[PDB]
Amino acid sequence: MSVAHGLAWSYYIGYLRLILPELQARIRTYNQHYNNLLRGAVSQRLYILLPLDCGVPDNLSMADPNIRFLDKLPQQRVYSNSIYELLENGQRAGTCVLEYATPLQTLFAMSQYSQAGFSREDRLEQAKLFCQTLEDILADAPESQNNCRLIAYQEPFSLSQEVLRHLRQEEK
Amino acid sequence: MSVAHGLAWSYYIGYLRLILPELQARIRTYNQHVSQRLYILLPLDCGVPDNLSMADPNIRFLDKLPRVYSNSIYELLENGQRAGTCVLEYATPLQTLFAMSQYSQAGFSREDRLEQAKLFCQTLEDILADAPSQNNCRLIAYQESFSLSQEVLRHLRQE
Ligand SMILES: CCn1nc(C)cc1C(=O)Nc1nc2cc(C(N)=O)cc(OC)c2n1C/C=C/Cn1c(NC(=O)c2cc(C)nn2CC)nc2cc(C(N)=O)cc(OC)c21
Repeated sequence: MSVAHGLAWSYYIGYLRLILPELQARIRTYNQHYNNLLRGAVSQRLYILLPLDCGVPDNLSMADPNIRFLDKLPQQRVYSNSIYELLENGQRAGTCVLEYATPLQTLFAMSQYSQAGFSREDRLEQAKLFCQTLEDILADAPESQNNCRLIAYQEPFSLSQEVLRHLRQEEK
Repeated sequence: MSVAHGLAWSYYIGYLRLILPELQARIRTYNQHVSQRLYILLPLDCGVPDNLSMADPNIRFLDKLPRVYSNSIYELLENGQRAGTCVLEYATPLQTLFAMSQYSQAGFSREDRLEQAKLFCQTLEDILADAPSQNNCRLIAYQESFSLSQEVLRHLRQE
């Protein structure tokens, strides 16, 4: 329905269209001049986490102990994008720029506030339609699809393995 | 109906609920070491310019109010004299409604933009009426001779 439609368009206009054109250059700059020489290159593309239950925690490292914060990307009013290391059996298995799609926090809060007239069933339906609309916007957005990946997932699960699966899919 | 609903809720959850509880203390700190309340400009035609001072010469930037949130303090001039001073800013979700009316893929008409701008104001007013936020902010809705400085001064004198 139209709630998800407006949120996906807002997320694109007010944020993704402003950060994705220069993201590739920032990632290259970090790999060439800031990344520790004993580390693997940070993967290209912004990985956007889309929990379908709209459960967006405040700390990304507290959600999963295998997602460890590493550094902030060189800055692009201003935007702070974080680089995370994904651990598998203690070893570093991948490194990427990761963050939650914040409009799903709004969908969660709307399902909690009575005045919003928004059910928990409406939340799940609108979360899926938010992902659909955002995927359609990014499919034809100039310099945005090849610079980001949408990670949609449902929970009853390892969030670190969910991100690693998408990273290995791009490599294969 | 629902585009405006989602934007008003997003503006509250992702921004106003995080800045309005501590705004009164930041305003007091500036005065001790500018009127209370955040004045949110809501142009119903969704014409949000990038520079506030360029929109009206009688609205002059004075200083920034000390996640990082930067709010700007402005002086409102009347016949050259300083007639009021307040923390002022545009409701940025109206810039999204304007852009949606411009992008073909959004399937959003200019008529849909005016309807959704009014419903955004209505939903935001209802949220703020019962948010634990109302006494720390005021909504200035207007349709653009028109003077934006006089529009803000009218609300300041009403309080
Ligand atoms: C608007 C795009 N959007 N739409 C949906 C749906 C979700 C998002 C979204 O995810 N936005 C987003 N993510 C970011 C991540 C980073 C990063 N990685 O560091 C940096 C960012 O920009 C600084 C990010 N932004 C931009 C805005 C962030 C919050 N914010 C707002 N927000 C709104 O007005 C608004 C309008 C509607 C509708 N909903 N909201 C609430 C979000 N006004 C602010 C004013 C000031 C100030 N006074 O200086 C400071 C702010 O926050 C520091 C302000």
